[PDB]
Amino acid sequence: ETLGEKWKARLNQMSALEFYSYKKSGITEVCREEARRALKDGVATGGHAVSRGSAKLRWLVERGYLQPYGKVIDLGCGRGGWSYYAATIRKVQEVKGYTKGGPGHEEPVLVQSYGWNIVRLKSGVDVFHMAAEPCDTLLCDIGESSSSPEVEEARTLRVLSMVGDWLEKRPGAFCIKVLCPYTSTMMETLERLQRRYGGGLVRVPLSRNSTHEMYWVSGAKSNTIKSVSTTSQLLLGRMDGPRRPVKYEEDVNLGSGTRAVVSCAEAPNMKIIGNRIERIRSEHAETWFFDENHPYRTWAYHGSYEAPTQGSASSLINGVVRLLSKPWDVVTGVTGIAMTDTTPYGQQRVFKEKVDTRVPDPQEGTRQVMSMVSSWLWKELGKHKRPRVCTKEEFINKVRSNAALGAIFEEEKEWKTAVEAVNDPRFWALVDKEREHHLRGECQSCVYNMMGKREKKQGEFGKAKGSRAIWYMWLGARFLEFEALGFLNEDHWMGRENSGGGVEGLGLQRLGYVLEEMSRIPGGRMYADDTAGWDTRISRFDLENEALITNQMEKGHRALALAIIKYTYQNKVVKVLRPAEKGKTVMDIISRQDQRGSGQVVTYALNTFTNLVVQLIRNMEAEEVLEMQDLWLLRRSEKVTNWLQSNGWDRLKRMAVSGDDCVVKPIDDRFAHALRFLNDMGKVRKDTQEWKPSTGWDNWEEVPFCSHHFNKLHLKDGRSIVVPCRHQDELIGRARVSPGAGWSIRETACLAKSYAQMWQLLYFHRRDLRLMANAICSSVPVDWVPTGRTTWSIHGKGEWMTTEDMLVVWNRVWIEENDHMEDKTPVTKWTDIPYLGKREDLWCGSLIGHRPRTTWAENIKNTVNMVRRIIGDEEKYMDYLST
Ligand SMILES: Nc1ncnc2c1ncn2[C@@H]1O[C@H](CSCC[C@H](N)C(=O)O)[C@@H](O)[C@H]1O
Ligand SMILES: [Zn+2]
Ligand SMILES: [Zn+2]
Repeated sequence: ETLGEKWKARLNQMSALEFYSYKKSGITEVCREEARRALKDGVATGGHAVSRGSAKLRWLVERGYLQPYGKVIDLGCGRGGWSYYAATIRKVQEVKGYTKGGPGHEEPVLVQSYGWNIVRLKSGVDVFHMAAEPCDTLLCDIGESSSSPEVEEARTLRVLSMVGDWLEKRPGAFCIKVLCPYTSTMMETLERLQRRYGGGLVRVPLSRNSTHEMYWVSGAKSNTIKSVSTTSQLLLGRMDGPRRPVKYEEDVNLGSGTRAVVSCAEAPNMKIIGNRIERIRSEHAETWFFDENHPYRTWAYHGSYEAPTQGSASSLINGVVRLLSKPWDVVTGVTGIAMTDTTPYGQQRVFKEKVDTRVPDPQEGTRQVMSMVSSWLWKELGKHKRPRVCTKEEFINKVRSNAALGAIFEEEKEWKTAVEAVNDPRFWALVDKEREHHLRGECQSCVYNMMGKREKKQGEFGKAKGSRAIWYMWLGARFLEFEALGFLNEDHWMGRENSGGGVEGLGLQRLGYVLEEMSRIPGGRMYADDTAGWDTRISRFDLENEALITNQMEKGHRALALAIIKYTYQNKVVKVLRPAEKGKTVMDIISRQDQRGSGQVVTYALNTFTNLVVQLIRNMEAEEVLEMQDLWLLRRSEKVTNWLQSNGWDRLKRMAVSGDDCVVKPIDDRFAHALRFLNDMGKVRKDTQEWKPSTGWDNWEEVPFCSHHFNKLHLKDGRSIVVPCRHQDELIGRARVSPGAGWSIRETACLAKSYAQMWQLLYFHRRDLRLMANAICSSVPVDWVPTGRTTWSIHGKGEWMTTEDMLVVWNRVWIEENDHMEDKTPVTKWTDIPYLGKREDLWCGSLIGHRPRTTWAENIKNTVNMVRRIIGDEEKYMDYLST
């Protein structure tokens, strides 16, 4: 009927050679060879266009049909070349990109093109079910070419029926793909929408001649039929006669590096940290400079200089575990697990979103409630115990050789390992120097080093996930910390003994008993909700409440303590890695006055403390003691301590608090919706709607705490034991990974054994974990020593790191030292110990009953013998498998 529809009919009529002739005939294209090589490798610093679309947006804006600015939203970012070109534009200030990804379709690619620091991308989003947000510039490249116009219409109509919802929130500029603009209903609807919102339709000559695709843009204005018939006419004419010459152009070069951004950070207290700053400058005045392109909004930028790049993302596999776990090759939750990206790139692309936040400054009423609760808790904790100056002797008592230097200055660059330094009086001479400066009120050396952590974590986009930041200080400063405050860890101030709610020291064996005991106490449901990125949410006021313990010290101890707190905690100076433009890599120095780092000596202590403060506050709001205006200012202060000294311990012993994570059993269900003080402090609940009621639980076995939910089991004779559990796939994945680069197969086998005896010790109740662990200890020589680290949890002491037999260690930890089990009879054989319930083992990730696990289970000894052969025969193996 129409000039377009006939062209489509003809296009379908054709054959393959005519297809080829027409498709490329006489359009413009870009030199994409450079780019496709850079994509083959993934050279982020090249600064090349990740897709074709970057040119399409370039043409649209440089010709002047689009006026992009401010907050930009890319719908269907795909690779993200639209977003990546957006980043470059002078007036843009934030780029959000949404797409689907998953099986078959494109996932977002990550590069270091100019302004990448404002690019937040996400996948797994069927934007139809996503709500609208107020963008300044709206982009949508969502089309889906097909043969029949029947579908082109329907799909473009679905697209528009979606994007209207967004458009009615008045974007300053917009560009949306319109696949099918050539039919009756389409011309109609496009005319109506052009009337009701403006804009105009433009055809890009870069696009292939095989579709009628057009773009709907803000800056232009034109009648629909007129442009549609221009495109239809030219498309038709191009068909017959000569195959007209293609036009070559060069692809846009995006540049590289970061972009200048809103600097809304708090100004620094120059005389606390100035000594450290100007020391660093005096050291590196060779190449010292101030980069104008900084991606940091909340940190005070103090300068940068050239440095060498650190870490990598490469991830090695432990063939022992893998070849023993062939049937798990299909599950994504296992194969997708890999290393964390600890390059400056991978550090920063987590930093800029997770770490670069500034918390809502809580109101004076919540401020006063926090200081009150913290004062009461400092009183009640320091009743039995009292502080003390910790000694050099105890420091070297604790120390072992595998800790980190923190090599910052020249004077500290002598040693290589800890046990070497600790026995050299030069070290302690410098410690005494920094101490006698601290007592005078000047900080010279206590400076933070920072890099991303090496973790085994889920892969995102089918790629290495970004590394969360870890920052710690040089060892001497850690000694100052320890002598001042380390007594909190040493004397077990957070132990359940003294505290009641804390569990400082208790291993993963015992904690379930705490959960059951808590469950026997009557009340409402059990409520465990994880706080979103705890460390970054800590405010000045929380730190100043944690400094109140100094009330109970003596004057020397308080002098050193407050010195270290103020010049260290409440004013922090950091050295961080950033990747510069065109390859080179640099070090930046920044400061701030809130949050806490995971490399502080009393991280666990302080976190558990203020977390207890928060849980107390939430129980006060839940049980209606805190009224709704007391956020603003405190009415009847007294009635806080009236409650605390009536029920404070009574509620406290209904808590299990471990640093970041928490578990509570309140009196009634109102705790589920007493979120307002919780929100005011800035301690939001992770990835749940900020104001929605909390998901509680009834049966205590299904409570997750420190990534584990605990289950009770009766022995085959009669006694009862409590064991920790989690999802199998996580542990099999963790085992698969090899932390070290360039490691001989020996130490990878050592790791494999470490994991094996970890499973035997802890997750024996899992059929596949016991099976595979016995297979590992069998196929691995029982000679060799277990080395490496398994799961970073502090509640794993390291009890499986010895060639001792695991039956005896099992008896020791689960019976002989088992304080919650009276009957001391050590059971003599493995297969007496029961597995978990079949339905629950299936639920937590087991593959029992399925044919891969059957086939692999029957051929276990063939594979194990193959492992022995590949390692090297005539080494002392042992066949643990009996059954
Ligand atoms: N409704 C939807 N929401 C998000 N992504 C979608 C989608 N429908 C398709 N996609 C995926 O997202 C991509 C959109 S096209 C990619 C173009 C990209 N914006 C660029 O700058 O070059 C497609 O490859 C498709 O696989
Ligand atoms: Zn200092
Ligand atoms: Zn379980």
